[PDB]
Amino acid sequence: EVVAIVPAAPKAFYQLDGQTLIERAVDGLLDSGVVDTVVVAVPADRTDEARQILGHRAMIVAGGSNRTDTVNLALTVLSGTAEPEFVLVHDAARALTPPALVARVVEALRDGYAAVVPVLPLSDTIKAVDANGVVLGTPERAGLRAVQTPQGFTTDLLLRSYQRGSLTDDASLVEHIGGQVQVVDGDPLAFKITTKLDLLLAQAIVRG
Amino acid sequence: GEVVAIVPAAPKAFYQLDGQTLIERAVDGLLDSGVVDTVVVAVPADRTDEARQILGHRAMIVAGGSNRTDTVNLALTVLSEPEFVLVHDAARALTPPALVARVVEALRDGYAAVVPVLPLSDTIKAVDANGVVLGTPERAGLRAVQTPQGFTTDLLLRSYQYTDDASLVEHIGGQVQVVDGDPLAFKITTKLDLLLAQAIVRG
Repeated sequence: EVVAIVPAAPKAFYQLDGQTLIERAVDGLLDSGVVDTVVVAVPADRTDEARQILGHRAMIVAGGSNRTDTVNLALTVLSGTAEPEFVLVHDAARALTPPALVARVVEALRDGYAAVVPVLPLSDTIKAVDANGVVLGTPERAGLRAVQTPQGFTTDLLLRSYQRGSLTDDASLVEHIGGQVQVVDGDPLAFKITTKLDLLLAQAIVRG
Repeated sequence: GEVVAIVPAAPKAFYQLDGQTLIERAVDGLLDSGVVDTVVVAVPADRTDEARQILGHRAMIVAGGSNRTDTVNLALTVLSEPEFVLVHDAARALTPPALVARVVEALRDGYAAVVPVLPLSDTIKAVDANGVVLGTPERAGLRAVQTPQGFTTDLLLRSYQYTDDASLVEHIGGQVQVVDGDPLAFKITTKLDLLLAQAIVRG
């Protein structure tokens, strides 16, 4: 079984052509055809708005304060008895994420990979820079990748990952507990909608 | 001390973003900054004549070369007396004039090599040849570099003794300083950029 968690962490909840971004992300998930269930994971404060809108549709769980609290809590609920085989975690602001991408992630989990991110080559030269604005070096662009969501995991791994802490990107948790994570093509359409420019692009895209 | 700008473009240059080719937009942005005195556009020899018809008094045109670095030497070679040289990517047609002023300003403040740069929307990861994540260099202050990149001519010249100019300057030992870029300065490449470009240019 496959369950996606869309954590609410305002932005995810802003409007885009008659739908909040998080509604669209959730739909992009359901329509992938490979996702059985979406939990929306929201802090207490936003449980009313989350219910009116995403009213199942999806499971709602609420809520910690941090993003990681609400993912943790959601992890707690996906539980044991009805525990799914795989769990995706998807950024609500990646509202235009293509279903194929989604399926491409699930297919890799189905193929043994316990952890999987969608990834794109970098379009700009990348430099490492210090606090005083001085270039520290220019790492090789090949070798480096930009990563998107949804990120997919065997739920056992992601549970474990999260439990470790204390002591953003979910895969970096896995990476921290020494899990190995694998890569699949992303899609520019899956950009995080963060700015007016972002929005502008999102707008132009939906009504094309 | 004069400020010159080179636009190595040797088919992005001539692509017509609703009514103006990107080369003309790139050239205007450099001009509107108010601190660029000369622009040299390098294009393939086949297109040398046509690029003149487009740009007129705005840019002296020179013929290109095989790769990029190759032409830049040539473009460079032409002049043959500026103090600062900017190199700019014509694919960044919607660069704001301010960003260029910000680059020119840093040069006048002593820094011999300046580049505009931006924080990164997505998490960057290091990935090996098999698609296995090596790690997340979140602590390295990674940055997305833009153009125009600016140098003292003297420094840019020594450097020419892979499309990122500043790399050579770091390669001869020279230190490069950063200023803030601007997302408007993005590189128009993918179909999505084209759409982004349109949305903006006609907003």
